[PDB]
Amino acid sequence: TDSFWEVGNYKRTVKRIDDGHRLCNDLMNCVQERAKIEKAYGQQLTDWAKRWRQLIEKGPQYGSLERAWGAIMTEADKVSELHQEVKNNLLNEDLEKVKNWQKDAYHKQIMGGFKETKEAEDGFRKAQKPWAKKMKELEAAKKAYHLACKEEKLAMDKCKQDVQKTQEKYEKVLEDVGKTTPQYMENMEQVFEQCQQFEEKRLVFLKEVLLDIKRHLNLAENSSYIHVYRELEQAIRGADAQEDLRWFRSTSGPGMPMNWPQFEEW
Amino acid sequence: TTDSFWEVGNYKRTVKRIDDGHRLCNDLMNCVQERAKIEKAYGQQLTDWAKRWRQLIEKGPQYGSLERAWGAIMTEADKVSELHQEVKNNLLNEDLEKVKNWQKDAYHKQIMGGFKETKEAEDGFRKAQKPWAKKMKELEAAKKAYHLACKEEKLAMQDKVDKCKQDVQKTQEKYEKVLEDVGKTTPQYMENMEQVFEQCQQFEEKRLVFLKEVLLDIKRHLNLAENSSYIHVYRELEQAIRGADAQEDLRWFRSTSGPGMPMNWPQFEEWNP
Ligand SMILES: [Ca+2]
Ligand SMILES: [Ca+2]
Repeated sequence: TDSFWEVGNYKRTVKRIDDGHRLCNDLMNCVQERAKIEKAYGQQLTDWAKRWRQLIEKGPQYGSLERAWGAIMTEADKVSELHQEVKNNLLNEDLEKVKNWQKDAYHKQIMGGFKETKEAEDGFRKAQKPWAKKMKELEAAKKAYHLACKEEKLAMDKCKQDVQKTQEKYEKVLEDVGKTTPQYMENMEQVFEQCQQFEEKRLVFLKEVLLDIKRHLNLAENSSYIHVYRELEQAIRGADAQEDLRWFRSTSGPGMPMNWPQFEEW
Repeated sequence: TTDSFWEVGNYKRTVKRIDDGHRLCNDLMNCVQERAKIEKAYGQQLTDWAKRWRQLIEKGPQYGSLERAWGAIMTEADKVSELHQEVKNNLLNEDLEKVKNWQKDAYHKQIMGGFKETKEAEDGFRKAQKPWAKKMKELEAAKKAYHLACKEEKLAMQDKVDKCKQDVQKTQEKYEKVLEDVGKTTPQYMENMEQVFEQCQQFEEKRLVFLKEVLLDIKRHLNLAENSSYIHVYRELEQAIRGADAQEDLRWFRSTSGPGMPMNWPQFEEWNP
């Protein structure tokens, strides 16, 4: 009853066509939303780097340790930058890739749906029509047979002569679907198969696009990411306690020059 | 010259570095807390989006491998979020705590103001400078009185100026004497001054050595590539995607929804009842 082969149930295959277009929509929003998220994190990082760069500067921390601490603000700028690159790929490549695929792939016609949906719809309607008509008729038949046996019940007459003519109409219409069935089957097989081909393009494209996206997301492949931490670490390792102590000593402590009191005149 | 450490009072700056040290801990802790809040905001956002798209994709019409491959991206988002939630965690519960506890063992607020350790040095430096604060005011005294008798000498042009050439002798003698005494006692001043400053350097060193340790701690918590983990999540994604089979997905719709579906082709059926 639910089977493809019953009248009208080819519609699921048709519905699927409409679906693909919408599914391009869904994916495009998916990416945009993702990019928004990356954008927010890069943004919040630069704001932070900017806060702290300024607070370290203005503040009493001095020396190489001021610079080491400052370096973290340098990672936050770099990382921020990588996330903005992610956002820009997501948006400029992948979304535009999908936008383009959809545009060239579905055609709004007039009205009034996509052209690729209607072609399928018309193909199925044409493949199912003789058959659908035979199927209504075969239907009408059985009951007239289901109407001439049961009839024999009370009057049991032109009764065994009306079994013998509704039974043969029925039997003959039956014989005749038997005959139209393999064409009816060949014909469905074709529209359907043209539908698989279209859907296959879309799915093949999807798989490619997902991969594009994985790549634009994978910060941890890229050398730059691995490098910002190689570089942060060595900057901190650069800081010397003893260095800043000596610096304070000579610029602010006992190491400063003094003009020791002498004799004066005038 | 006059902003020298050696001038009276200028030991202040070494005493103030001590306080600065306390506030610098506080600055670092804010810096860290603030960083952490940012990491968690990204966590939540990813988590949110993953939840959103997991449902939209499920309730949506995409089926088969490509449903799974797509949905797999939500999975990365969850794990990346997990990772940034860990960063936040290390920042907050290890690094912010580490400094906070150090700060706690290092400075000791006194009931009525200041840190025990600031006053140590204020006192060291006062006491080391007191003898020389005197001499230095005495020297000022002599230098002044001296020029008195000296300038008093020269506004004039046995004779009249007998005293003007002698009192000079009286103070110049004293100025000269004090000047000697100063010189004679400068080394005890230096050695004492230097002694205190040395307690201060030792202190700051502790802080700086610790500061460095913590910054390194923070870097390790920040570094996502400290993580075969971070790489895993991308590997696992790519696998899930390359797993997608289009022709397999089409087969499934064929038998699920199309021609390969079962069918009771019409047969004869008797009256029965
Ligand atoms: Ca500074
Ligand atoms: Ca679905």
